Order: sequence, then C-alpha cells, then structure tokens
Amino acid sequence: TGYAKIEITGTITVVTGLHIGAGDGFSAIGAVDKPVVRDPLTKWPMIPGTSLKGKVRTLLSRQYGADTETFYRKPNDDPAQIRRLFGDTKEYKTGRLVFRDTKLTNKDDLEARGAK
RNA sequence: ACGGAAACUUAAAACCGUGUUGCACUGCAACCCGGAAUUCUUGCACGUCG
Repeated sequence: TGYAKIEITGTITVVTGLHIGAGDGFSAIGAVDKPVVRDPLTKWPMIPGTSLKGKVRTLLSRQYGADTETFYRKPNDDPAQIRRLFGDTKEYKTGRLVFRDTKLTNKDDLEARGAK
C-alpha cells in the first residue's frame, strides 16, 4: 500500500479510416490540406493523447452524466469521479492519468502487406 | 637651521542558501463521387453427282 505507477500497455488499431486533423500543418503537397496528425520527423501518422483524453473526457461526462442528468456544462462542472482522473482547476489537481502520445508502430507490416 | 624629518587607512570574508512557467481544455459539427450514351448496324450452310 505504498507507491504505484500502474503503466498500461496495449495496441490500438484503426478498423475504419481515421482523420484526426491538424488544421494548418506543413505537409505541403496539395490536398493534404486536410492532413492527419503526423510526426514532424518521420512524417508517420500519430495520435495525440489530448484526443484520447478529450474523447474519454467527453464521452464519459455524458455517460456518467446524462444518467444523473445535470448536463455538466463545463470541464470543472464534471463530478469528482471523472475529474479525479482527468484534472480540474477547481481542486487544482494534476489529473491522475497521463495519457501519452503514440505513433505508428507497425509501419513494417504495412510494407509487408503491400500498402503503399 | 619650519613642531620639523620618517610612515599604506591596511590585512583577511562568495549576496549566498530553499523554489517545475505549473494545473482544467476533442481540430470538432454538416455534406451520396452524383448526374444523361443500345454492344451496335452489312451477312442464306452452301456450291459439287459420268
């Protein structure tokens, strides 16, 4: 019952497409004007942990709410039972869940299946 | 032989020690790759029998 930093592994995988975009990036080819969140160095697609926060932040606020019904209008109006993970300016808290970034791991298999 | 003639205001001592430009934040909501074009017009299973 001392200290713990429970690290969570796993592999996310797009089944459909995915168009989490970057607005005005700097890919500069054409109709990449709707780009994806890329890496700047390797230029491989990645996923910000903000979105994986800002989807589980959103889509649990209306699942822990919208049953308690009080609509939780602001990201401090949310109850403790969400924001004690996700963080609040009310209790000044640091969150408790560091949603990390992640980028393209299996680029190698995607050249194995001929994806160009 | 001038209350004269000589003399350093001098020697050392760290403006240092404790301190995150930090915590809450979806690049999101709306759109059919959709509408009009004949696989068609010329064409006989037949010439041939002491």
